Amino acid sequence: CSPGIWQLDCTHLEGKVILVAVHVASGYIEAEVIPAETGQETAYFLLKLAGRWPVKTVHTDNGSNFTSTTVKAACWWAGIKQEFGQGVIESMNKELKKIIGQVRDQAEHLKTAVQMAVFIHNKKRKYSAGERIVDIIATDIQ
Amino acid sequence: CSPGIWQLDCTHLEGKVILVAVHVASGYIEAEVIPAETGQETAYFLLKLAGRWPVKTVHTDNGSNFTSTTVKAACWWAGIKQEFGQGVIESMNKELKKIIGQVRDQAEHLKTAVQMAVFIHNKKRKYSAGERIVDIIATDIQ
Repeated sequence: CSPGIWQLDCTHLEGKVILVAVHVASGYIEAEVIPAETGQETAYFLLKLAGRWPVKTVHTDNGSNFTSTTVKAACWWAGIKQEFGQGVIESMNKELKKIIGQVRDQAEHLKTAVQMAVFIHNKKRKYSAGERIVDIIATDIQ
Repeated sequence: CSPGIWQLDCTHLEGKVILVAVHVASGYIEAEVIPAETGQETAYFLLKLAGRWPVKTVHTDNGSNFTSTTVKAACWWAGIKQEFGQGVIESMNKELKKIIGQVRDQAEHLKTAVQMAVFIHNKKRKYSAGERIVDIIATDIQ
């Protein structure tokens, strides 16, 4: 519920790798299709994420994905630390896969379908996650 | 000054292409290094952008970059239209190139340097652009 906590995980679909970042307090999602699970891709994603949102701590369900020199250097430079302290994260990753399946025919490539699904998830109201994160961040500014 | 207007342009550095999106009302920036200037890369970028921020209209200094079937299909699906209505956009693209030059040694690859520069630009206060965009968006929600 703290506004700087994000959850990062990878999932697999059609032989490809989808990196999914969830803003825990709001359920707002950022995702990316990457060619392979590598430290360089995780580091680049963290650096991008932290330049766009105030990323204070990152949690993950696979701690070993954060052990590479490259990843630690990105967290070091951006000032990110590892979160050492549930149902939100489960529901967001599972709803994402459902939406991807729904819009899969609308897109030539998986990566396009993934961004359509992120779009749909963040705008769908039940307020939307996208409205909740800006409200959470803007109120925290005060 | 309307909260849904973005400016998109490409610039070149070290033989590579940097796609820069500026939120006009705040000066908040999103950037990406792409391998080549193609409609597919512009479309993918727009789709990503619109899933993260409320993108209503897009302006550009090279109108021909928005003519491809691929790009129009992305704007169609995301509900984006073309803005047909100054000093902000100039200052943001020029300050970005300056910061890249400053942090260039800190990074192995240009794309890393670009994300460091985006990070620095959005956080630098003179409020920051990153604080201004969430304030602008959250107030507009009301």
